[PDB]
Amino acid sequence: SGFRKMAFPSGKVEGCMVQVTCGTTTLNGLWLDDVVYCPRHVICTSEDMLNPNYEDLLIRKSNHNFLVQAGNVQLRVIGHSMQNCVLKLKVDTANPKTPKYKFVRIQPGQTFSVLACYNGSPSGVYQCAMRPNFTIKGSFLNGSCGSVGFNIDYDCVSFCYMHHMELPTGVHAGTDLEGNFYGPFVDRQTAQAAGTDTTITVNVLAWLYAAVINGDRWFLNRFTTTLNDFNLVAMKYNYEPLTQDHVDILGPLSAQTGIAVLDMCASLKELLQNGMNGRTILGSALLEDEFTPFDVVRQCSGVT
Amino acid sequence: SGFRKMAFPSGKVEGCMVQVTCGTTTLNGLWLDDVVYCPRHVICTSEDMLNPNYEDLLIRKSNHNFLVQAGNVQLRVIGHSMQNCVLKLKVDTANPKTPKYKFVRIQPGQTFSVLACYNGSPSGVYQCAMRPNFTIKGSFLNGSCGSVGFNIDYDCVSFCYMHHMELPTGVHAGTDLEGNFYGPFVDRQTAQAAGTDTTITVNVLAWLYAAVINGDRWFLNRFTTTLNDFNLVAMKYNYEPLTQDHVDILGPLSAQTGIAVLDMCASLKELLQNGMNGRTILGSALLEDEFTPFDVVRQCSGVT
Ligand SMILES: CN(Cc1cccc(Cl)c1)C(=O)Cn1nnc2ccccc21
Ligand SMILES: CN(Cc1cccc(Cl)c1)C(=O)Cn1nnc2ccccc21
Repeated sequence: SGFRKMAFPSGKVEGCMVQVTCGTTTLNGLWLDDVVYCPRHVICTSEDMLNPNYEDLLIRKSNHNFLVQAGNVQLRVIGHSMQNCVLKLKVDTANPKTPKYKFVRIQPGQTFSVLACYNGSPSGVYQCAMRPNFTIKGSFLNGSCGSVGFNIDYDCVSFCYMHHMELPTGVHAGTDLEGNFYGPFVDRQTAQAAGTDTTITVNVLAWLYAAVINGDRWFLNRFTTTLNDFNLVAMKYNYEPLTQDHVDILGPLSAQTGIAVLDMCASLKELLQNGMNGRTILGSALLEDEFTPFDVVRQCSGVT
Repeated sequence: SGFRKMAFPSGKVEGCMVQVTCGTTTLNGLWLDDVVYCPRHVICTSEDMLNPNYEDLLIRKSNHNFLVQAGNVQLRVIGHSMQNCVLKLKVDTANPKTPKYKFVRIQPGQTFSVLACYNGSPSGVYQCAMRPNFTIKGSFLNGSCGSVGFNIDYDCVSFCYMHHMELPTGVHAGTDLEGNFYGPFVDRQTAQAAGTDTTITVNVLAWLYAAVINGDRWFLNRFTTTLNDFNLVAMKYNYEPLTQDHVDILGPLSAQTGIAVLDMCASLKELLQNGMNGRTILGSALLEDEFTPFDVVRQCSGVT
């Protein structure tokens, strides 16, 4: 027992990290097979930042201007192309450490691990959620661009995120591995509105089930609710409206604990209306929304 | 910016994990050079659990009874020995993936990453602190024994923990890599008192400095305190007494923010006496003590 904000083991992704330098800028790249993927803003300089013309900036660059180094070994670049906001640098050597992998676009509310890197070297790994407004609340410093987010399903790494930017508000924005931003963001150094965010209701309910499994039960009550009534409370407290699809995804946890989903909703309703009264749930004094129902079952069953 | 409970990249440790089976029991082992380390309770059966006679149980075992498998490859055991609560199985092949490593005994209040494993396969990685009472609040299920805790200093893995037991209270106990338990615990299925725990004051102060660095400043006040006065408050709230050695370790963070350590102590004193007033610090509604001053600087500087 016990419940922690667990990240996937990062080894398979560490083997893919490289450093990419173009001119004066250095960031991280992801080397899979014979292609290195990195943020296209590696081609920008300090003046280019407010509104770069990426097509023009890339036309001034040749294969030999992209310096790619895998630890201490230099990679030979034999092609380059921009796809949305990523650059794809074709190299003459397939990464011998390429794991089985997929590129996936994750949905808002889903979770993933981030391997924060600097100069192609891994610094740390943490788990987070893609917010409903398509930002992530990560831990990134200058030089972390090109660090990736991923999930692992047995031996397959599904890459879902590449880091590109820290908005002036201190929240993070990035793209899928085809270079499409999550959310309305653009790769320019400008203030950009991130929409209104909400709390991921289905994840808070999953985490209350994790709490019951792991012995924290004080919040269980004698009440029940309906989806309609619960959604009036979710509206008031800026929580995502709960749907039958969310109730269905919570089925396994409901069966494992014997607590009907709407009864757990009534516990969540009372916690939203009354707060925690200075008590904690799984070591937290707030309602946690960064664990999906799949994460809770995975952590509570021991999946490798 | 941003601050997360970051674990070290786990790749170097994933390469060392193996499965060890003796009789009916399977747990994890750590393969470094030509030795596999694992908890000695791999030799116990269901009857042996209340008070195993480990010397007698091990005398019934031969090298060929220890089944060690590295992924899918079987290791040949050419020697076995018990050192405190660990078994050391000498194998005929040095692990080709052995990183540069050390065995260290960590101090209470220090932090480390855990790579949770089942059947020799990594499941997830998380960061935690060794509590002042020598327990850890981890996330472990049956089969996780032999999972290890570690820190990484550039290319060197310092292994500090091997998991052995979940106490009836749901907290975790284990040993250094020489098999010495942290705390008063013994490897038997009995209720065992874990001492009175305290909150790691120097880590809470380090985390308040991380909060100021990362923009959360609301808790800063117009006050100062002394070590003596602060320690009366620490006593009341079950916090570790602060010493000049702790103030010295906080020197770098104090210099980076320009906030004198005793002024930060006055902010911590007001938070202890008044609570958070329904506000948060770095996404937490409680005072966090699982980040050391070294962790905060490492995360805020980008060390790889
Ligand atoms: C370089 N820019 C802005 C930007 C992004 C895209 C294109 C352009 Cl042309 C300019 C960043 O925001 C890089 N960044 N990403 N995470 C960070 C964390 C802390 C400090 C900086 C960080
Ligand atoms: C087998 N024992 C008890 C024990 C420990 C040492 C020696 C003996 Cl003889 C018996 C455990 O506590 C193993 N364990 N460790 N973490 C766990 C998490 C959840 C469930 C079980 C877990």
